[PDB]
Amino acid sequence: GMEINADFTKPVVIDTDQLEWRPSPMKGVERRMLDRIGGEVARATSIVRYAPGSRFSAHTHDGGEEFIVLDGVFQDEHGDYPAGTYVRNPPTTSHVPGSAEGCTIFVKLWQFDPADRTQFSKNMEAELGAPVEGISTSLLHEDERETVTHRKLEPGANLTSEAAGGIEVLVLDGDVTVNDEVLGRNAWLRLPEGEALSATAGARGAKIWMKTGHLRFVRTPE
Ligand SMILES: O=C(O)c1cccnc1
Ligand SMILES: [Zn+2]
Repeated sequence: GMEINADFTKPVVIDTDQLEWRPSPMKGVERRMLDRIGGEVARATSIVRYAPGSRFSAHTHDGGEEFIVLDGVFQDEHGDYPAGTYVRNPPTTSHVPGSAEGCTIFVKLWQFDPADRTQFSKNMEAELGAPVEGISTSLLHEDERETVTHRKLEPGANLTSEAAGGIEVLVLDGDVTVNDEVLGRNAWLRLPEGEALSATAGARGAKIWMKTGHLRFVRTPE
């Protein structure tokens, strides 16, 4: 089937601003696929853009749905999710999505444990703690499998992680140097199990989203 960066032993870095927007099944929703594994129904990581005035029929999240609103405002029957909002919609949940204004989101599908029932949304900046050596951290989500954070890095600040079970990063603002490479806004990085992350912010600092541990639990939708 469609297997995009489906060898989780390989590091990948992507300047996602260079990728073609491709059609999705939803009218007015286009996608930049980042990783994908499985047949008909997919464990998927994508950036997707909803056109202004997007209104759809309901859907259910058979494998869960996690996302960051990158720009604009996403909506459902429970209200607004403005840019900077992080959302977990666990397996078996449902809603009617839309976007009056349009939005762009970073979204993961079918990467929840089937038994997970934790659902919420969070302003990623609102619970940033005190800086520790120029890094402020907001704990977005943590369970026995994964740890999800938002990090704000002052200029020159270094985040070094030796977290187990894989490391995945999306650059939200500014830039970080990783392995001699400058990663700006919308760069996506996935590092295989055992590889340390060392990211140093540039002159304007940086903001990132980060998940660790999840590559131990890669599953094709059953
Ligand atoms: O990953 C995808 O293909 C995707 C995710 C959300 C909405 N449309 C497509
Ligand atoms: Zn949904």
